[PDB]
Amino acid sequence: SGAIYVGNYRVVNRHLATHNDWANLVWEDSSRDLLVSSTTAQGCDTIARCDCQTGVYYCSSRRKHYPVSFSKPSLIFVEASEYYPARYQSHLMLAVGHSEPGDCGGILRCQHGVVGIVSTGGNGLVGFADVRDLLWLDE
Ligand SMILES: CCc1ccccc1CC(=O)N1CCC[C@H](C(N)=O)C1
Ligand SMILES: [Zn+2]
Repeated sequence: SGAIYVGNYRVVNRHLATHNDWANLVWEDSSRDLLVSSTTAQGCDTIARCDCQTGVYYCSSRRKHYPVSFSKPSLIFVEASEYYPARYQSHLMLAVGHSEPGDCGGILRCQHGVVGIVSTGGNGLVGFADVRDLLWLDE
């Protein structure tokens, strides 16, 4: 579990969105596993606007942060789950690092701010849904 709080927006993994997130829907994209909802209180997370390929992510299944080198956002095949059929997930970045079911929503950050959130994983890998291209989050 986990979310990004920036301005009047809450960014979560689309498959973990609540009834409240859907009732205050701003934008969602199944192909990216992202959903953004509106908030009443101001959020103070800063979004990175960069092309960093190194950062640090929070791994809830270890209660620890880990440094990672990650690939540029791309279209990656993701096996079927209870949430989605087998499909290509876009704007996904892979890294070597621990992740297990339950870790989605952990924040990935570089020196510039929030890069994305955990969205996939498996066999010593972790995948992050990029949010750096969503320029409207800051307005
Ligand atoms: C960190 C998650 C994980 C780690 C290690 C093994 C398995 C998983 C679960 C997994 O990758 N998925 C289930 C939930 C929806 C995800 C999606 N974005 O399509 C895919
Ligand atoms: Zn950066």
